[PDB]
Amino acid sequence: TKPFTVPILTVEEMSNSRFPIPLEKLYTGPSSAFVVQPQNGRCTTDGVLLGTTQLSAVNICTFRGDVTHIAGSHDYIMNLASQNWNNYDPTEEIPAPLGTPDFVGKIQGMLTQTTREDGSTRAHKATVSTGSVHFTPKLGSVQYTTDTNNDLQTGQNTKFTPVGVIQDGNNHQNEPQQWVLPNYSGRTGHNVHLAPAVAPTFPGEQLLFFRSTMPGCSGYPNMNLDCLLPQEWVQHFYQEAAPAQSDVALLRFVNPDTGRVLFECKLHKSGYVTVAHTGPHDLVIPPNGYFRFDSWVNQFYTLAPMG
Amino acid sequence: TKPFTVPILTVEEMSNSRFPIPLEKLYTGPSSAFVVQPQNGRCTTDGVLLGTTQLSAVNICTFRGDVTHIAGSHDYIMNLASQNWNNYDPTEEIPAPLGTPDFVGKIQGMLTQTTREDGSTRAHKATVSTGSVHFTPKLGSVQYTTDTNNDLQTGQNTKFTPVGVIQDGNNHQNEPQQWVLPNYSGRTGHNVHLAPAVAPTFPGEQLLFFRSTMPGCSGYPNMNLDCLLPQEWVQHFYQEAAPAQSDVALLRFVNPDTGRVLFECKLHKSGYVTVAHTGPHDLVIPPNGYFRFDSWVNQFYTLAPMG
Ligand SMILES: CC(=O)N[C@H]1C(O[C@@H]2[C@@H](O)[C@@H](CO)O[C@@H](O)[C@@H]2O[C@@H]2O[C@@H](C)[C@@H](O)[C@@H](O)[C@@H]2O)O[C@H](CO)[C@H](O)[C@@H]1O
Ligand SMILES: CC(=O)N[C@H]1C(O[C@@H]2[C@@H](O)[C@@H](CO)O[C@@H](O)[C@@H]2O[C@@H]2O[C@@H](C)[C@@H](O)[C@@H](O)[C@@H]2O)O[C@H](CO)[C@H](O)[C@@H]1O
Repeated sequence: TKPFTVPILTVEEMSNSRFPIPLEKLYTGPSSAFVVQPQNGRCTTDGVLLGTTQLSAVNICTFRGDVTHIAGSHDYIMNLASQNWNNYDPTEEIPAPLGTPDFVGKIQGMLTQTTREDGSTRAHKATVSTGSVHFTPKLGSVQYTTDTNNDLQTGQNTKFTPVGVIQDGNNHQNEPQQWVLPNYSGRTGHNVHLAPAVAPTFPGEQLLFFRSTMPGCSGYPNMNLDCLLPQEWVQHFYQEAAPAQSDVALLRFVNPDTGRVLFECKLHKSGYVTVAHTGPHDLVIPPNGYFRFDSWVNQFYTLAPMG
Repeated sequence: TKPFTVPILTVEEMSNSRFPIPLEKLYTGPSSAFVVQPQNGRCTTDGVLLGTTQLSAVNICTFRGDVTHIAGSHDYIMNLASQNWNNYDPTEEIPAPLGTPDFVGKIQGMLTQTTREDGSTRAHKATVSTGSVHFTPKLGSVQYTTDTNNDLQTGQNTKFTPVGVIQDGNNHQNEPQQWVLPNYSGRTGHNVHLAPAVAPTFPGEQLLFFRSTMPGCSGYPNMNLDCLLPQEWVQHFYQEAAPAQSDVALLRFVNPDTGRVLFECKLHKSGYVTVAHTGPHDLVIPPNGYFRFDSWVNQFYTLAPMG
């Protein structure tokens, strides 16, 4: 049978699958207080993409289409196009366009546009509030609060490039909320075709998150962003499409220098990782370490307690 | 021997290796008038990274470090850190930090910063002119023309996220110049440890470029950006590290729908692709097509003329 494997990449060599920035560290902690149901960075070890997960790390949280001004303000509405600038098909059995942001927050970036007639271009600071009723990606439209008006033509391809997140008012780090999904259709209807929610079932285990720090653009935003799988694991499983001979793949985080194993963890075929530990812990790892697939085990396997 | 392969990805599913944006099309054209020596997106089919090439598609043209204002202006100097925020080591035998931009142009983006003390964050529009004498990545410092002053503390981790390119004055599309390398050490010294220059040697052949359109942020900039290898081919070869049984791998671009071959091309072990054709041509390809490795051939192999 086609042998299953995980890429030979260190945490630092990989990318966050929920925002286009690199991974930074490994974090584990209880998650019973939240609803862990991210839509980006979801894929079976089998290579089956779930939720809004697509293959490009650079296309996460980006939007394309044309815009129309909202006279009397600095806001604009973007009628979404498919990532390759074609018509957007709402009919697809997906929660929203692949790559759409999967958390409630205010993403700040820039809108860039080119007038097809003369090669005339322009850019403007922009922010998208995914919790806004006007955040309707699934219906094909999103709204941005801009730094201007006047300069942004209609019927012209416009792109939004994400940079980071902002935060307002007291009660610091109150937003964004990485674990609260936005309403892809807004008020028009509930979310559909979602990747299931995730939770560690086996006693004594906690989810292992692949963490990054989204850049802050204003205020005191909660910049922690945890994904369940590095973007290159998604890309790799999709390429390999190796059959799961069990529902849990045993992985060992090894140090290529000392040649020794630091800890071991469970890679669930559904596409998420758990470790044996209780409490919030920032994993201390040798920069050159990487994950290695050792073997398929049953779901009743008890992992050696993580460091 | 470990069998060589190329990923099963369509052009649209892949990323440009010279700017963090997705690929868009395939372009071929004469290149004798220029010096094709890009430093990003360079890797042997063997898996040996060359030039300033690193594995993350999202880390291309990004910079990290801290800044100090240039009193009397809206400009700032950033003392560069390594991508993981550690000290930058100029001693490495590389042209510049991995991922540094490899063309002369004005890249516009945003600088983002967080005050480690309170979780205070801020962002500002910024532009880096790689042709500027102050563009000294190799020495560990770069300079940005900002939209402000006052708001940007020192001794605080600051990041630059690229968005697109700008252009000034008449003579439209005069800049940027994707084929002119910047001086990583500025005036202090010539470039070093460069990936070699590339040129089609075999008669009747032209380089095959993997093209994207960088977003324009002002003026009439030349937005064409050609890389020699998609970023995922770099990532793939690096993973596989398959030995080259010859110096040229024969590839066929196939349509998974019709099951038929569109054209064939040469993937040089040095890391670049050539096709049999003369003149500028935007390749017309079925959106689902992808490259497939068929076999190693000698360097005297004559390719069937590209469509
Ligand atoms: C956009 C702007 O005006 N920036 C100024 C500035 O402004 C800020 C504004 O967004 C108000 C709204 O209530 O909130 C402040 O928090 C925000 O400042 C930003 O966040 C704080 C936490 C710090 O990180 C600031 O450095 C950051 O800009 O005022 C400051 C000085 O008072 C600057 O002029 C800044 O460019
Ligand atoms: C930054 C700014 O002031 N933007 C304005 C604007 O300004 C432009 C400025 O950068 C001058 C400098 O000589 O060059 C212009 O080219 C640039 O305009 C920009 O490029 C042109 C080719 C068009 O694509 C413009 O839409 C684009 O902004 O003036 C315009 C109206 O005159 C707007 O107010 C814009 O926000």
